[PDB]
Amino acid sequence: GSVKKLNDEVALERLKNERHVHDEEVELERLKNERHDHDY
Repeated sequence: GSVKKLNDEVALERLKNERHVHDEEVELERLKNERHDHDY
């Protein structure tokens, strides 16, 4: 009611965590690209 909802803060944090993980996944892709070194 007056306090409405406070769990909304946690929800936002969870969304940020998901994005953070994705960012690392893209960066790690660089290592996989190294395979091109052996391909050439």
